[PDB]
Amino acid sequence: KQYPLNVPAPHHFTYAVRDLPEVTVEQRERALQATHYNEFAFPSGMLTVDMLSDSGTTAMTNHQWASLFLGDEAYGRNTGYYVLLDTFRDIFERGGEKNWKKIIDLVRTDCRDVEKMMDEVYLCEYEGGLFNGGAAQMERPNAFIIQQGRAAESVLMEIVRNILAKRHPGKKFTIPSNGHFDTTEGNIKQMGSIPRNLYNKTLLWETPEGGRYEKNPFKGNMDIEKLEQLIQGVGPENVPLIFTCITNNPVCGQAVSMGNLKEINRVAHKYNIPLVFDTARWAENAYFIKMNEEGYADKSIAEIATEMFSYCDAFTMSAKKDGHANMGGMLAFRDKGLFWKNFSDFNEDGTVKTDVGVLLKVKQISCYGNDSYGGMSGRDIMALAVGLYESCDFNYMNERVAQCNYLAEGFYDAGVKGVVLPAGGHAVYINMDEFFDGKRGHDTFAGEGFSLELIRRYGIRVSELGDYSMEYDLKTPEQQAEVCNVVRFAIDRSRLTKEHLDYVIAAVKALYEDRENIPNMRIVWGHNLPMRHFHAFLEPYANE
Amino acid sequence: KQYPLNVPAPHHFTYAVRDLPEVTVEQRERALQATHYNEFAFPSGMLTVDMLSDSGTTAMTNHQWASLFLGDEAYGRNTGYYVLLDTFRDIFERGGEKNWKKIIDLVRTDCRDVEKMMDEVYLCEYEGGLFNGGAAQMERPNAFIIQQGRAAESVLMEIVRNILAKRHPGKKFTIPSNGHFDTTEGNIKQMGSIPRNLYNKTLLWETPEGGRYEKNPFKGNMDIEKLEQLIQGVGPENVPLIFTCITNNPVCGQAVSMGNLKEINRVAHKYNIPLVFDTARWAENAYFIKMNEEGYADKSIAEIATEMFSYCDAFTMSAKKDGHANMGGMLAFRDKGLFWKNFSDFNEDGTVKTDVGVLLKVKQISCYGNDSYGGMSGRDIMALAVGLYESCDFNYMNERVAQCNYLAEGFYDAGVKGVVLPAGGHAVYINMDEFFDGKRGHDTFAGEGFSLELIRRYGIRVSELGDYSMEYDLKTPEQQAEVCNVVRFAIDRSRLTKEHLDYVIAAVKALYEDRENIPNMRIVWGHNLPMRHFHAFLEPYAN
Amino acid sequence: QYPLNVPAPHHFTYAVRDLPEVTVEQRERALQATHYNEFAFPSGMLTVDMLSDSGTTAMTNHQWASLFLGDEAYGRNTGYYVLLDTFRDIFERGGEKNWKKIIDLVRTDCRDVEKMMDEVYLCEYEGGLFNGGAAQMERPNAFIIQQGRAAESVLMEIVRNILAKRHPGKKFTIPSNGHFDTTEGNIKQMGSIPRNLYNKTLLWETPEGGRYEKNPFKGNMDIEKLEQLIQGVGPENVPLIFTCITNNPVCGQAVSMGNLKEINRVAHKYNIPLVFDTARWAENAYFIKMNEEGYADKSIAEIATEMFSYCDAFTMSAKKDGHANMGGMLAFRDKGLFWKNFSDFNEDGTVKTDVGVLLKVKQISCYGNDSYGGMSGRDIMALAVGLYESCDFNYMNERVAQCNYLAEGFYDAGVKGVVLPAGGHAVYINMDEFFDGKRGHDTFAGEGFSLELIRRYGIRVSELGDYSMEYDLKTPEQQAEVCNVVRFAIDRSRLTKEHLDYVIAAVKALYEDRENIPNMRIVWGHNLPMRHFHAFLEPYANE
Amino acid sequence: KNFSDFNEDGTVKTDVGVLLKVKQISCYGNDSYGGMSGRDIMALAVGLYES
Ligand SMILES: Cc1ncc(COP(=O)(O)O)c(/C=N/[C@@H](C[C@@]2(Cl)C(=O)Nc3ccccc32)C(=O)O)c1O
Ligand SMILES: Cc1ncc(COP(=O)(O)O)c(/C=N/[C@@H](C[C@@]2(Cl)C(=O)Nc3ccccc32)C(=O)O)c1O
Ligand SMILES: Cc1ncc(COP(=O)(O)O)c(/C=N/[C@@H](C[C@@]2(Cl)C(=O)Nc3ccccc32)C(=O)O)c1O
Repeated sequence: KQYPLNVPAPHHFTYAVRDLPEVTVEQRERALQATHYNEFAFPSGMLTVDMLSDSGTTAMTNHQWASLFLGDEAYGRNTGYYVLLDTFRDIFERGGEKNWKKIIDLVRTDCRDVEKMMDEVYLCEYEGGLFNGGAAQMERPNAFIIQQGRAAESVLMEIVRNILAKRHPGKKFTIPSNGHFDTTEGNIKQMGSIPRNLYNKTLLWETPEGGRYEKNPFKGNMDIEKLEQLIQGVGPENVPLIFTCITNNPVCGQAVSMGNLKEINRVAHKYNIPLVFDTARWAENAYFIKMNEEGYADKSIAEIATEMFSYCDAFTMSAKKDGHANMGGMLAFRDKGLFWKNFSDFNEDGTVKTDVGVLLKVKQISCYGNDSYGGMSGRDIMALAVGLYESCDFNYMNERVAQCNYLAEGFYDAGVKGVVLPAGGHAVYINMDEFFDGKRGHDTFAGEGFSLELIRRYGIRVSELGDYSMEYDLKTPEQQAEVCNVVRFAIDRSRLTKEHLDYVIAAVKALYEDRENIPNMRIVWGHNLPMRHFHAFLEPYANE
Repeated sequence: KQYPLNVPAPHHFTYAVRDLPEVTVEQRERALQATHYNEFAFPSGMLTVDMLSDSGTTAMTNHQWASLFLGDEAYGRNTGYYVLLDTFRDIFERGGEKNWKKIIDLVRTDCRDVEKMMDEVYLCEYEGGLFNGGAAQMERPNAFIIQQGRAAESVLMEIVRNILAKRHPGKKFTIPSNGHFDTTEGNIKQMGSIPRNLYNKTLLWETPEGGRYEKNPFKGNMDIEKLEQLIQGVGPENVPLIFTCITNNPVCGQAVSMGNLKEINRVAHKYNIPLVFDTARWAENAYFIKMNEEGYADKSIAEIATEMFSYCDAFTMSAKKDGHANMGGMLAFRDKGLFWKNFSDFNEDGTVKTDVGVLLKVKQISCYGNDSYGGMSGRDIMALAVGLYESCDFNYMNERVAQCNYLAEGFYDAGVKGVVLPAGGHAVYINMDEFFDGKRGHDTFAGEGFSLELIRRYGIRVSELGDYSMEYDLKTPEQQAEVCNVVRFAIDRSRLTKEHLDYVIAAVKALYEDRENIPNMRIVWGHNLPMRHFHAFLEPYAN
Repeated sequence: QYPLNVPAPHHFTYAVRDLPEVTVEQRERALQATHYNEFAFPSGMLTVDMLSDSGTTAMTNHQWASLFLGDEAYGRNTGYYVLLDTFRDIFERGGEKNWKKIIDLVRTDCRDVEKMMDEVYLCEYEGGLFNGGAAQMERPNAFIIQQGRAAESVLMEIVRNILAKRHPGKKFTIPSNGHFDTTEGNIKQMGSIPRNLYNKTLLWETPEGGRYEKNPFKGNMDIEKLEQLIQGVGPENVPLIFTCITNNPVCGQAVSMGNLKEINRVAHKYNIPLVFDTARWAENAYFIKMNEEGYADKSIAEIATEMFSYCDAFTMSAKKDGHANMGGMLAFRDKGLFWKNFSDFNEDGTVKTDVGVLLKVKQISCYGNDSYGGMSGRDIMALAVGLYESCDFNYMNERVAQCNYLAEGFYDAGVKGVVLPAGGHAVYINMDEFFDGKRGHDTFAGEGFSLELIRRYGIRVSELGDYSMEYDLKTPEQQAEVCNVVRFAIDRSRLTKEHLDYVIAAVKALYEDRENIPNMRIVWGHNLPMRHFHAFLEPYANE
Repeated sequence: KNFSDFNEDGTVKTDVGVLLKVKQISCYGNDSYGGMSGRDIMALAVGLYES
């Protein structure tokens, strides 16, 4: 029996609330100058809608809050370490809710059977996949809990550099990807390697009839020709790792398809090159696949998640995104997989001599913390495990992405030009070139003035992720052609509602209609710093 | 500098979230019949939008959740006892934020000066108002913490009934109000007393041009003429108390102006009749006064709240409403005021013989709990104190009532017949005589069939507060003329967003366009029970 | 007054957690299944876990209340300002009388935005350890980070890059009163040479009765040895001088203020920046206040500001004396000695490369934004509350009393090798005096002691002797500073006398059976950096 | 049996349970929570197992 309506039934409600401050325009002018016009230095408690980053900003579910009280703060082998690892196993290896072990439920039900705990939690042995356990994790470490994504990439990048520097001193390598985001690209350039972003920058800027594609075209896909012309061009022996980002955050958070991941796997393994996933927004990407890629409409997000991860030899993850949590990170690689083969040292008789996993662990434990908590508190570790399961839920993710489509189609319906469609899984992007109608030069940095104008006028903070923040003027010509000149409106998970989005639409429309009066922005300090958009001082000036 | 927009800035955001269930129509229909078609017995774990009641259903603020951990669970004199009493003093006696002592901040800042805590919290003396403190509260007790409003009313009504029985055995008294609710009225008929609702039932149904009153007309006001005509018709000696509800919950949660309060106070004290306020929705009312009544536009909720309460001799409050909380109640009377003079007994020389405040305290402690917690946990007492300060915040209350305005205008702009206007401060009401175009009877109980259809089809729960749940059939002809045949959509404080509201608007519009399909309901068990909507069994037949 | 021999209690249990019911055989199985690595043993199976006091604290109710005030914004969450200014209060403002406690504005829910800009967001501070506002942007000298090893690792990395693009090849020496295995491991992995300069003869001294009259401050750095090594190796080859308070390597032993002053003078004598590791500052301050002359009237907070005046830079693991489960901090004096030696300047004289900026680029690219530095927003708030709790004399006086009670319980029970007096966080036993000379350095019998505590009694402790400090992997000079002790670290606020009585009895029994404690053989990872977190062991009987 | 009233044929006329429920609901709270907060209910349920 059906009683349909032209509006959907909500699937969550506000469990607890938090008030927003009352701030004048004039007060936000004082704070802007007082902080050198750096978005990252503007006070949070002076804002009305904060869309700076979806990283760590989530509103937890009531079950996550409950779980804080189940966290274990012991220094060695706190119980959440086992629970976290087997939650990764559940979502990314087991394949389907019907296959989950959900040992988190032994902690949630206050199990007091020590024997059962031993046999199903503490002493379980796993080998052969992304997450060893028991003595196998001790003998062949391959999973590394850490505070966040950049810490996971940096522990990884350092090890790779050390090893490469020993085997090929003074040689620099090219590490391509579909989209290296500022953290990853900056940590790469800092290691000495050359990053490259291979995608179809042409499809990116097409917008569909009526404003809404009928199917999502997966604009985050890696161009497979470009990837193989790059490998044959510079030499495969010069390409030590291949990266893929899911979803593609640099390329306007656009989805990446399962067939695309299968191609990257083919090309990469063709040349014996380990393939590393950046999987911060794994669950948004799984959702786009289910909703758009033929054959995947009746598989679950948990199913698609395991399948996507079958194609990688390693991955880095900031769980502060689709962990639906406020902290967490993870680095893992296939047990005795392609990444472990190339980067370990072997004896003549075939036995391992230097395990890359041991080198990684040594760095983890000297720079971040014991492997059992990775620089997280015990309670954050339990809330993260719960949060990762929440991201598997269709109705939650359906509403999470419905919010992005609403903001983008709002920007469109209101006559804002240069709105990238469809929306990414976490954010809506605006092409600043089409926005100012090509009346500003790549060194105007007007996209930065647009962002500071949102703050000054409306208490809305966004993130310029184009020429200025991607360091257009400090890159090579090929890298310059790979820059998307876009401003980003990121949507915190579970924290905002239609009323926040309607106000942002109204305010963007107003700023559009007054775009001539948006200033340009001049760097007055830090123009050359690594990842300068976190450090540099700015100064506005009018256009001429 | 101003940068105007045609959309208001948001004033809060979601701190934490809870998921709603995935439920079929077949599943809800199965549960409706397993539970005899009583909406209070329907499992809330199966609802999509629950609008049964705003009482206790609030999403707390994060500062309230923090206060929980500051709660003191001791049996005698928990610190929360003092904090809560003095929070009542700040809001209802001290006249404005600038006059608040906010001793809750000594708890919040972990003050460890025993001397300072002694002088500013534990040992303070207060007398002469609604909340005695220290030795005064022991000698002349006049404030009683208790877990909710119906408990606050019951203690008062029992002690009033006992005093009236011993002094006037056999006399049946009349007690008027602008509107007594099902619990209040039911608790008064259970004494054997005659409750009466004196309001302008004609003003009530007036729909305004366009559906937007330029100013709130205060349809909750008591009819002063009708009040005098009742005091003189029954004789002052037969009116031992005068009640006044703010907002007027029974009369479509309609606003009550401050001039009205001044008048009721005058008429009452002309006859030496103590005036008791039901103040569950004080802060929504203070907002309506500020936004609509001449000369108060520049006054804060908190100022207006002190001024309202100055016109009363006692009050009962269910703090589960405008206390932004999930539990809490309060009963108080002015120290040595008119309520204490007419209900205490004195010696020949005029000193007190039997103190009515002691008679309520003995009842409080023997049936509810010690006067330092009154049936509440210690953490709930702290969270209540924080919550009552939050209800004074203009922007919070301005956005709370906006939701109700939004939902009623939604109903109107969709062409549903019977939307009372303006909306309540907590709920929107629909007149079911106007919904069905006069095509259903007072015994068809079509209002219950509507509320239950909302559940079956849409997983929306509402409260029929009309003929059935007000026992129109079990009332005197005089009282049947004051019965409002309306269904109520109550909005939980801070829990719902626009998304929830648009869904309800859509669902009601669809059911309005399917009026004839809404079955009738026939009570099959109960009917002659006090407050029978909370327990009666029901069954549907076609019209 | 009415004295009693029994002290009065100064805290109680706010909430409880149950412990597991486990058998010897279950524990023996888990030990074999986890290679006999004490860090791989499941905490879920333990009765009393004394592996580490770091991050294992039971928070106060006010800290738990704190968690709900944490701000999870990416850019400049409010907790960033509150935490910085808590460091200013405790470590720069010289006593409670001069604190600002801006955390109280958060805890009382300040909604006056101008007040918040002028007292929190836009404050300017320069000239000390914690710049604020544009100063902290222009000359960054404070860095929030998840824990101490991340702090020292960001220092030591930046120093290494400088000392190499300046003195290529050269290998420098970094003295300290006692570098911990974390600091030493990181120094050694940087290429430099750690060295710990203290009086090992004093350390083993016993007081007649097992109770000293005044703490002899055996963690003090040997003033003579320091100038001998600086003159020996040459000033230009000592780039930094560390100092640990309390001295964790040297049995968590207290360090006097006089000694900090002396180390200050010798260090500027040759223009060497002085760098304090202050993980356990509060207990060191408490040892000063009770033992040095003319400090008995000074409170913890005054002594903490004073101690900190003598450093040019500090690293801190707030997971210890911050009464918290996560948190670290790196800081240095604004335009101070450390900033002068390690920045690069123009001929004009302006800074050319600010060492502060280099540290910030590292922090931001490898840990997290400087506004949260890899911490969640609620852990920032709770850390700020916890640092204030560590200044309270009654807390810190019951905390250290649990160590005295444990060491003196061992002594009273005939156990031999108990270092004295107890440290501020733990009790240390010398394994040589324990086994009465009858075990060799290569026997690792201390690790057999620790593992046997697990097997029979569910007690986990840590070996910090010739196995974990890597005796056989060090120069002989380094080998003589190695302390052969097993540590009993006492979690802050988590345990009670009942737990200690049981560890006391369990150690007495296992001392009386020390003839039967196995020796430990490293089967794998004998050479790994910080091998006690990695290595595999196997038990073997003693011959 | 003792405190309810019964009809001639044998069936209940005045059920004592119903009388107790009317008093519960008019003086303390709905039977669903009886004057307790929702969270106090759940923590009580956990508490009783613990005992
Ligand atoms: C694909 C991908 N890979 C790795 C990481 C690092 O993970 P982690 O260490 O932070 O947890 C991220 C994190 N992205 C963030 C947060 C942050 Cl500073 C940032 O990192 N870049 C940036 C740009 C503009 C505003 C704010 C930010 C975001 O999307 O806004 C990522 O998107
Ligand atoms: C003005 C006023 N004064 C005192 C009290 C007593 O307070 P308390 O004991 O419950 O805390 C209340 C109670 N209000 C509730 C709950 C309840 Cl059963 C009811 O009483 N009437 C009603 C109508 C429809 C659905 C459910 C209900 C509510 O408004 O929905 C009140 O409205
Ligand atoms: C003076 C000083 N400087 C830096 C740090 C690092 O701080 P952080 O990064 O861990 O937060 C510490 C902390 N020491 C800890 C943690 C640790 Cl691994 C250890 O170092 N030795 C050991 C032995 C058994 C269990 C755990 C441990 C402790 O002894 O309890 C310190 O005392």
